[PDB]
Amino acid sequence: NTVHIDLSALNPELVQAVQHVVIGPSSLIVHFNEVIGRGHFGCVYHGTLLDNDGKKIHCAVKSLNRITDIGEVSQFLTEGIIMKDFSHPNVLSLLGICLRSEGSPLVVLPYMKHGDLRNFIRNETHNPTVKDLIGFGLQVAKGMKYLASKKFVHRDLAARNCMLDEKFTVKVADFGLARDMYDKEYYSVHNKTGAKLPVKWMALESLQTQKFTTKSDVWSFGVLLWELMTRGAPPYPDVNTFDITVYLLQGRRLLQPEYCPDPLYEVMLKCWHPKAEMRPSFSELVSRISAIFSTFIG
Ligand SMILES: O=C1NC(=O)[C@@H](c2c[nH]c3ccccc23)[C@@H]1C1=C[n+]2cccc3cccc1c32
Repeated sequence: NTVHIDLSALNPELVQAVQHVVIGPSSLIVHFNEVIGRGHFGCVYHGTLLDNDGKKIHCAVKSLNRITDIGEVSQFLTEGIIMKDFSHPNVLSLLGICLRSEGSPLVVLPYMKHGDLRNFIRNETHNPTVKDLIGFGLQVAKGMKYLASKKFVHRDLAARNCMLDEKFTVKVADFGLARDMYDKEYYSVHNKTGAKLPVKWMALESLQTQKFTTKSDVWSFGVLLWELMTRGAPPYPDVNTFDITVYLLQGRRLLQPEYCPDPLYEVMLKCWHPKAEMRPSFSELVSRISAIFSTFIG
C-alpha cells in the first residue's frame, strides 16, 4: 500500500500510444475472493472484462507488484504495451492494462482453462497421446515463428510459460514483470543485477554471455520439446549449474525420451547445436515438425 504513481507526469506521447490498451476502473470486475491460482508468481485473480455491447469476457488479472514508481511504469509501457501488440492463435496476448494512481498496474490476460502446459502434461488424470504432445510442440513452433518474424526474443521459452485454453490451443506467454518471484528450481539469480536466468533452458552461448537471441530461443525450444515428450520431467535433474555447463561443453545432450520418434529427436539435437548460426530457424522447425505430426500414426 505504498505504491503511488502520478499518471499526469507520464510522457503525453506515450500515454497517447498506449491508450487503446488501458482499461478503465469500471470496465474490469475483480472479486478478491476469486483466485485462479497462487504460487511464487504471486496471486492471479478471476476477472470479468466488460466491453461496450454488454459483452462479458472472462480474464485473469494480476498486479505487477514489481512495478513501484513512474520510472518503472514508463519503461513497462515503452517495453510491454508497444512491443507486444501481437495477434496469433499460438501467442497469448494482453487483453489490457489497468493504470492505477494508488497501487501497481494490473495486467489482464485471457482466461486459460487448463493452465500451463507443463502442469497439464504432468497430470496423470489427463492422457495426451504421443501425437497430441507433438501437436503441442508444433503449436509452440508456430507461435515462436510468429514472434521471430516480429523480431521478439522471448528469453524464457519453456513448458511452464505456455498456456492451454479449453480447446487445448497452446499459447506462448511472456509474463515479463508479472512473475513476483521465481522458483529456485528453474531460475538462477545474478548476484549483482538480480537477473533471473533459466539455466537448464539456456543456450550454451547464453550461459557465457548472458545475451539472448532468436537462436537461443531455438535452443530453449529443443528443451521444451524434450519436456513435452517426457511428459514434463525436469531437464538435468541431478545436476548443478556448473556441471550442466561442463556436460554441454562435452557435447552431451538431453537423452531421447521413450516413445519419442527418432526424427523428432534429430530435430531436438539440431536445436542444441553449439554454433548458433547452425541451428534451424523456426520456419524450419514448423516445417519439420508439421511433417512429423502429419505422418504420425505409429
Ligand atoms: O495466462 C493465464 N490465464 C489464466 O487464466 C492463468 C491461469 C490459468 N490457470 C492458472 C492456474 C494458476 C495460476 C494462473 C492460472 C494464466 C496465467 C499463468 N500465470 C503464471 C504467472 C503469472 C500470471 C499472471 C497472469 C495470468 C497468468 C499467470
